[PDB]
Amino acid sequence: LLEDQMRRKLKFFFMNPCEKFWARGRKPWKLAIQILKIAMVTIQLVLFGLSNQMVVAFKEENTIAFKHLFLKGYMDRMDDTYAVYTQSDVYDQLIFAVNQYLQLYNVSVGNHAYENAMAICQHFYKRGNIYPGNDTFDIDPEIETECFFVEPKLNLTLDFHRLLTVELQFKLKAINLQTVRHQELPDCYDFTLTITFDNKAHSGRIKISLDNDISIRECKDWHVSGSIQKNTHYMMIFDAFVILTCLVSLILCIRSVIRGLQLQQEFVNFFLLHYKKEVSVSDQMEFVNGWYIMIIISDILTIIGSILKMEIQAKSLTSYDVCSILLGTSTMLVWLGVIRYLGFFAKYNLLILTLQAALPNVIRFCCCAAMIYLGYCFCGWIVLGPYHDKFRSLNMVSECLFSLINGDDMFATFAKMQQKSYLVWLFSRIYLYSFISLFIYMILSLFIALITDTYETIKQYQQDGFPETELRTFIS
Amino acid sequence: LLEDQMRRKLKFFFMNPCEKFWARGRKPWKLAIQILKIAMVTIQLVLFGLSNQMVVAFKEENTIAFKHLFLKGYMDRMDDTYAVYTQSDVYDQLIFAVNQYLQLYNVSVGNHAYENAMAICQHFYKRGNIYPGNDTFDIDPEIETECFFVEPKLNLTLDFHRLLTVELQFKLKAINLQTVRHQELPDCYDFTLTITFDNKAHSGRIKISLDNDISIRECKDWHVSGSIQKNTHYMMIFDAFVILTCLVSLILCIRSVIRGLQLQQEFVNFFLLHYKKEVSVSDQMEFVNGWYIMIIISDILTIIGSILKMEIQAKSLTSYDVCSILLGTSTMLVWLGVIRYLGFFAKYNLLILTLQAALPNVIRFCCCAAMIYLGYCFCGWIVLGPYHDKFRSLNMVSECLFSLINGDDMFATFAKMQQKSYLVWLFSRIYLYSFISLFIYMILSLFIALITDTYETIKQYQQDGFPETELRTFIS
Amino acid sequence: LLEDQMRRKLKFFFMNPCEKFWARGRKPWKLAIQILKIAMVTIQLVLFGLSNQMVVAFKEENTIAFKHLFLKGYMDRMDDTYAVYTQSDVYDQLIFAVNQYLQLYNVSVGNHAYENAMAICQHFYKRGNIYPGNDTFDIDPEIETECFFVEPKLNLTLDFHRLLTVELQFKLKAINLQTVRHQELPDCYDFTLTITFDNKAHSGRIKISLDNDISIRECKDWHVSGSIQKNTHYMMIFDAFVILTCLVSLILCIRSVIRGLQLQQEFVNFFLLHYKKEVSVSDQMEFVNGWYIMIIISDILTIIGSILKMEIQAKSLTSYDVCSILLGTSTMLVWLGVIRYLGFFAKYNLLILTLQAALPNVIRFCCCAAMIYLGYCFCGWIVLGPYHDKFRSLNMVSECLFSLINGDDMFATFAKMQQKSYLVWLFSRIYLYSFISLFIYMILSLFIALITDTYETIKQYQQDGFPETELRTFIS
Amino acid sequence: LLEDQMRRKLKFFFMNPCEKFWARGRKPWKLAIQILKIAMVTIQLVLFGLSNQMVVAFKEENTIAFKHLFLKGYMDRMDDTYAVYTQSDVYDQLIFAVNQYLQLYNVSVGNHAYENAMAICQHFYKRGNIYPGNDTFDIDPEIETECFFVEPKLNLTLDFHRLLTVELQFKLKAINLQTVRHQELPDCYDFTLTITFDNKAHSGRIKISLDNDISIRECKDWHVSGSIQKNTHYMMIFDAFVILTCLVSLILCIRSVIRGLQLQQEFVNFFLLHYKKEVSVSDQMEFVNGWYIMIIISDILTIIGSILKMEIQAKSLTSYDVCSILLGTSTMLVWLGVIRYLGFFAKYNLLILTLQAALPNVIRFCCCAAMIYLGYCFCGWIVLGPYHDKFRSLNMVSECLFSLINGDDMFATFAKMQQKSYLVWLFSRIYLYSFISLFIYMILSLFIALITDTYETIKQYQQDGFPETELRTFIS
Ligand SMILES: *[C@@H]1O[C@H](CO)[C@@H](O)[C@H](O)[C@H]1NC(C)=O
Ligand SMILES: *[C@@H]1O[C@H](CO)[C@@H](O)[C@H](O)[C@H]1NC(C)=O
Ligand SMILES: *[C@@H]1O[C@H](CO)[C@@H](O)[C@H](O)[C@H]1NC(C)=O
Ligand SMILES: *[C@@H]1O[C@H](CO)[C@@H](O)[C@H](O)[C@H]1NC(C)=O
Ligand SMILES: *[C@@H]1O[C@H](CO)[C@@H](O)[C@H](O)[C@H]1NC(C)=O
Ligand SMILES: *[C@@H]1O[C@H](CO)[C@@H](O)[C@H](O)[C@H]1NC(C)=O
Ligand SMILES: *[C@@H]1O[C@H](CO)[C@@H](O)[C@H](O)[C@H]1NC(C)=O
Ligand SMILES: *[C@@H]1O[C@H](CO)[C@@H](O)[C@H](O)[C@H]1NC(C)=O
Repeated sequence: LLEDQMRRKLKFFFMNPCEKFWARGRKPWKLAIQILKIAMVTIQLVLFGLSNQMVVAFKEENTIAFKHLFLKGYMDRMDDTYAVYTQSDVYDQLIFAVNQYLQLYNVSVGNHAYENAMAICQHFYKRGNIYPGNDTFDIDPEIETECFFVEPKLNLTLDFHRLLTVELQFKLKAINLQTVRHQELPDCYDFTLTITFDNKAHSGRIKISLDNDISIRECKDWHVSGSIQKNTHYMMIFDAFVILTCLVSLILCIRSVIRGLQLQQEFVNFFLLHYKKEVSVSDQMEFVNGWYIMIIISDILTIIGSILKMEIQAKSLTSYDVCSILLGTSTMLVWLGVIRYLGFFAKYNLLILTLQAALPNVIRFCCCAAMIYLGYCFCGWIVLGPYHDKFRSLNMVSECLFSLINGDDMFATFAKMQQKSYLVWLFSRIYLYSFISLFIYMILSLFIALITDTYETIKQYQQDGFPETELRTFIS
Repeated sequence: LLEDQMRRKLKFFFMNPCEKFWARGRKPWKLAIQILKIAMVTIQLVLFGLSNQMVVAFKEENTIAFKHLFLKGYMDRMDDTYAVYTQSDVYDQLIFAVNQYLQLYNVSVGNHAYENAMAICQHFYKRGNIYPGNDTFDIDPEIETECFFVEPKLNLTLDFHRLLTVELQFKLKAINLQTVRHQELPDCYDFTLTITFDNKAHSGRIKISLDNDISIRECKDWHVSGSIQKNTHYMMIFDAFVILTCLVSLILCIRSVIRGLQLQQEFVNFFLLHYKKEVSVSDQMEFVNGWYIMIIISDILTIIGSILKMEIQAKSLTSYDVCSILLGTSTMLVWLGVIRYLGFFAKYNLLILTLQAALPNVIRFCCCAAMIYLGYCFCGWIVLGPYHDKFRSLNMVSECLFSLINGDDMFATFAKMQQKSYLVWLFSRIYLYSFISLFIYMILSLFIALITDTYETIKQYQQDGFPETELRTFIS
Repeated sequence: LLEDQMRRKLKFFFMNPCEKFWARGRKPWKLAIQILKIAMVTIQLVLFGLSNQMVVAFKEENTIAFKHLFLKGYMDRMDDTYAVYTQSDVYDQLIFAVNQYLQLYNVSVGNHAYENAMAICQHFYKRGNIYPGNDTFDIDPEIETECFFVEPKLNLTLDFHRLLTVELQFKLKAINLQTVRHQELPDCYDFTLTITFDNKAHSGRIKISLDNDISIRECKDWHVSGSIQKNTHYMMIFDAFVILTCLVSLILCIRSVIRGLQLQQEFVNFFLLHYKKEVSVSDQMEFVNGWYIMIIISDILTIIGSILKMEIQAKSLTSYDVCSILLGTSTMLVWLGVIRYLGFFAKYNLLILTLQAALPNVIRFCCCAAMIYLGYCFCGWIVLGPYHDKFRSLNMVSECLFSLINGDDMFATFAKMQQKSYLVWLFSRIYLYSFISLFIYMILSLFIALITDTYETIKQYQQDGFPETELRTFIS
Repeated sequence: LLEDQMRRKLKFFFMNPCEKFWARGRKPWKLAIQILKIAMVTIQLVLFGLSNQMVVAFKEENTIAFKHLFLKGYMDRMDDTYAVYTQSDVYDQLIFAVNQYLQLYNVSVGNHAYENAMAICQHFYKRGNIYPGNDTFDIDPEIETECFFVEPKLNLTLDFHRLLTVELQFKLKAINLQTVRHQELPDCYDFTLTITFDNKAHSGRIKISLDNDISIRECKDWHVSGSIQKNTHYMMIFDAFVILTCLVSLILCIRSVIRGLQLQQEFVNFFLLHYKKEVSVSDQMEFVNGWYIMIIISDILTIIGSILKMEIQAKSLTSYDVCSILLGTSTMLVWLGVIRYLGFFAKYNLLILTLQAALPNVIRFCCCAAMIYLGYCFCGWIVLGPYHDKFRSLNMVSECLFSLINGDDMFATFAKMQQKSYLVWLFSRIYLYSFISLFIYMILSLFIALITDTYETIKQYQQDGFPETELRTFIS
């Protein structure tokens, strides 16, 4: 009958292993292109990560060597957050830094060379008038930058209370030999340096640092072993081929989505002429694969990630952030997607059967426990903020109470109180003993017991059929 | 009948979602004022926390800049607990500190200025006579403070064995620009400084520190951008409106408490004329809402917290401790109170059904395990106190054995023993191996198994009715 | 009958709450003396701990002040394990230390004074002959100490390869004011100092340290506030009273032990004339209380602990180690013993019902898992000993694998490898990934599941009687 | 019948306690040689570990003393990874190191003496031409080492951009007295030193270190206490005896393997003539003991380990790595093997019954969760690599996410972000909050619930027989 026709095509709509569906009758390979996609996407991501990692290593080493070249009294391994608290000391610092830049060729071991320029920016208030003795001040809140230019020993005067910030900016060129000679990547390193003196807090605490922005290019004229060389970028082609595969498994699985859609309304509309039932929810959910949706999303993300890696390599800005985040989140979703093809073996379906059956319940529970958490987190923030080093911004408080839910860095917290206000110090102890002894044992063990319970129920589903659907009664 | 009348009003006394009670017949909004309360109380607490946080940031920066201005050989990032062990060194220190205060205008970068005064307090024993060679001493235990006053290089003599303490006290005024210009808060900073030399232990170990007390005020005459300004405090009004809302949800829920009270004796006294049973416990407990009690408590605490924030802002002492603790504990209870309105959805009641059904049992268990804990904690204190850095005061021992219950900072503990007394060193290892291997696995896993078990029982309550009460038999 | 007579006295042999036994007919108080014992023993232990703690605090402060007085280039907070690697440096060190001792009165802030003496011990080999160039050495392994005595600048010659060790020994007297004036404790502090130079390893690494031995006495002639004083030790009397109470609850509970014994053979021998069964095990176990045994043991330990605290206070050696360990382990057992009297309430018996029913099974399991642990611990020791900072002695390896069972200091371990030998470095990672991923999840979760299971079974015992004993069938 | 004959010999093939098999009729001892093996193998491994440990202690002390003798400005306890950033500083360093080697006899405390030689290796590029100003470079990538030899103050010129590395190599002989005099081990210590200056990264960051290779020998002419001595190595004989025992328990258990094999085909082939069933899997698995296999493997490994310890001691290279790994993994397997003889008691079989019944399921589960883990680990690597100190190489990322699964070093991770790129900084927080809150609670609690469940099933196996095998139906 009509019934048996439509249900008969349906029976092989749903054959879960594509091995099992093809087992009916022969179809040319699709799944092979998805395995190819995995191998591609991850080979791209690895080949990317290694290169980027070498460039980062070089920027790290160089910015360290700079920290010791241009910061007076940087301890020859490392010091950090170094600040100068007397105005004679700020003057001595400035004089030193500039004198190092001008004497850089005698001083430095590195191949650092100038570009063919030291910009001294001084940002002070338009009309600064401050008299803490009178307990009165008068200001116009503009910023006027009186600048300098130094060429490869000056005179300067800085009225300090007027002074908002200072800066030193000089370009330096470095050539990286190992990376260029061994492999083909751009090996010219332009370095912009900014030595900034934050007076913004106006605490009398002059804060110094050294910022490094590294813009890559290629050496125009380049000779290896007496010959000449030009870097051939094959990864340029490789990105392309990965966009191709990813596009194909975009399309094929889009058709796999919409075909099933039209079979879903085909099914439900069929169902009225005969049995006249609905399940607008159950078997619309059923036909949507939901793993195909993931393949499509990680596909889109891999396309845009690859394109951005391609422009970012060609035009060669090398900021890399928004490209890395995409091309990473994609491979995360792809490798996640491999679980289905583990599942075709059928000895592993439990993690994504119960992880899907656990979520509808946990989400409810999680919400209700999140109310407690917030109400806890605020009070921790304010009451503990003046004193405890960890509770300062609201977020850090979130990483404390999340660290402590998981029982990590505990005794640190009890011992980092300042003890200065006995009342508050004691409060913190009621706070932490409370939170730990509630949100670990009670709430956590309730949550974990919830998931394990769900695992029991899905276990005996795996043992005795499943919840019976009109579909799976009707396909059988 | 009479029965059906009283029970009939009762049926809608208990309609749990106020949505569900109003579902009967229309009532004007109350619950809306409770949601308004939440939004208020937390907006107050956040707007408070941010301001207080900025004031703390400024005090931190400044007291650091002071630590480096007035303490000889403070390493230009930080050193801590710095102490001077030769009397020549104490003299050099004092001379330095005073000389910095008098030269402060040449030295400092900050806008620190004097107030229109250096108080040198020297606290020595009345009749000090000490002769450790004779193994004999004679003292009269009074304290006589021979003081100084310095005005913007002295002669001083300190007999050291007589000397109990020393101090230097000088006011310094600092103006904070960023906070005043960007937002309206008091921006005058009075600083009292106390440089204290503890000889109290008389170990030959002279301990130094720098204490900072910051009293806020407002700049009398103040001009921004060529104009004049006066800070308008709207948060003054905001505190008021929050006291109002909080008072209203105090009153309305008090009536909600007592109304149910008179219905509880109305119910139980009714019950004698007919069925002649009691449940003096069960359904007196039932009528008291217990969530209304919380709303009332967090309400009181929010009232007093707000008033204290208001006086503390107006009169402007700015100690802030007892205000912060209240206004925090309140918002903690309020956000906790949100769980009920999550519960009206009815997919979340499990956490506060089982968290209430778990407490009567756990409390018993907890008590019995607390006996073990104390008996463990004392022996740890004394036997381990001379040697292990962590076990010193009794409390710290409490935070060790609580840290170790939760398995945090373990190898630290085994490695911090002093090994000097082999017998005791070995004892500590029997101690810790024992405690960990008992109080984690055995007692903890028993406790967690208790709560999870309770969760099972309340789960199948959620599945099949509840324990049957004469009330809920009688309302049905 | 005879049966009913003996069983009739037995029925009140076993009345578990002594409240419940006295409920029969009146008996004078015993249990009151046990509560008195608890209050005593712990008040003794606390009053002890505080005093000892103050003496430790003073020794700590003083030995620090010494470390900075007599060790050249001790950084004015702390340095640790400081060693001198050139012979010119050792000479300069020695000269400095001695010069400080002789100039101590100008130098020190403290009240340290000599006793009415600097002993320079030099331990060198009898016949030292060493020639690492010839790859040949000749020695006679004796120790001959050529000593000195210095009186308040020398000439010295040390042949270094012959030199085994050096030492400086000088007594210094310190008077502690706060403790004597505020409370009555001995306040004379004799200090023996030993500055030792370990050359024993003969690595060219000369290791220095400062050892402190503090012998207490009382100031002979002592005047407070113009009057005279002698410290009255009431704690001397207090120790006595505690020995008394402890002795009484020794005796009374010994009789409680042997009475039940003679009722146990009385019972079992009775049982042959009639029913002719044995339970040589079950109801010999039953009559022995097992809590009385604890009271007796903690009693003995409290007696000896108190006596040793009394001699150690009177004769006043003040080593304190073997006294502290006893008097601590006792109070640990006593406070543990309080659980029974919590149990008389009868809402708490579960922890010591199931903790006793869990032990016979766990002990078996524990043994079998200990085999795995040892076999793991050895291989960790040897294979990882040359490289990983943590695995060195066998014991430390035991505290690593115990730290890691409990999941504490993990990333530290993976990051502390030396990476020098790639093969071994990789081995350590198979080692740790293996051990963690076996001995946590598998073995630990098996153990914890064992205890929780036992808790289930004892729960439904608490619900439906118990295992039925011929006794408890026969007393009923 | 034939059936009863073969099954009758079989009944005592399988008697699990060899005590229980011998209980039939007397057999001479085998198991005694296995207990002897355990005692041997571990006594060898301990006696080895101690010796090796003393040699390591001496190398550690000496290489430290060297770090302070030859590295300018090594802080007299320790500094680490010390690097020199100006070419004047590199020159001063070199001059210092060499001057220390030549003056070593005045300088050092140790008995270090030369061997009867300072090799200065300088590795520079063949044709170095570098011009970072032109953004052009030309190189021929060879390495040409222009060397020196110094004999107990030079002139040197190093063109720095050409310079790849530098080195200083000098032998030093040290005699260790304590080890030779107290026990018989080789006590001559040859030290090769390499002071290496890595310029390889060409960051301007010249990295220095001190490498130590220690080759042991024996002192040719050696006299103790006026007499003469030659070290008698009895451990040479001891290794032999252990190889013997290990070989015997190799052979005997090989026969125990193959005998059971021929009884397995004897059994299955027998089974066709009568009942005609197979179980090619079940009872081929059954006859293979699987514990004998372990004894054989740990036996092989102990043989090769012992032989390598013997050659490595005689020829005396003392690299020790591949010997230690073997001789360790063996004793790990042996002590593991002890569990069976614990099992003969029969109160402990549960751990290796359920640990074997848990593995077939977990392995499936573990695989599927490993897919998630990898896909997570890559994205963590790349997206977090530029910034987070922990995520750098892929492996370290593996030890982060394994550290965090187990909840160790958490707050460290949230606080080690660089915050420089707000987008990425926020990403890391979605990353970590996600991973922790999925891979701990959900996946971990699922895994642990799996093992505990398996423990339940094997528990009630222990209670009611086992899965019934035609064998154990047929032997009965
Ligand atoms: C380095 O200093 C010398 C003088 O000491 C000078 O002759 C030389 O030009 C300086 N280096 C450079 C690159 O100018
Ligand atoms: C107050 O302001 C006036 C400028 O009108 C200035 O001359 C005077 O010095 C100020 N007072 C102090 C204490 O600095
Ligand atoms: C700073 O020192 C100079 C002398 O070097 C003196 O003239 C000046 O008055 C000092 N500063 C102040 C604020 O007095
Ligand atoms: C003992 O006290 C007397 C004062 O009566 C003093 O002169 C003498 O120096 C003291 N002894 C010592 C050793 O200081
Ligand atoms: C301290 O040194 C001075 C000389 O500078 C000397 O007169 C005095 O006696 C010394 N102190 C003591 C206690 O001898
Ligand atoms: C070897 O020993 C002799 C003493 O007999 C000594 O003179 C000679 O210097 C030694 N050799 C070396 C290299 O020190
Ligand atoms: C140590 O230096 C002195 C000169 O101060 C010299 O005579 C002696 O020979 C040096 N040591 C050695 C072992 O040469
Ligand atoms: C470019 O290279 C030439 C060598 O042909 C050299 O003379 C010139 O100085 C280089 N330019 C710079 C800026 O160093």
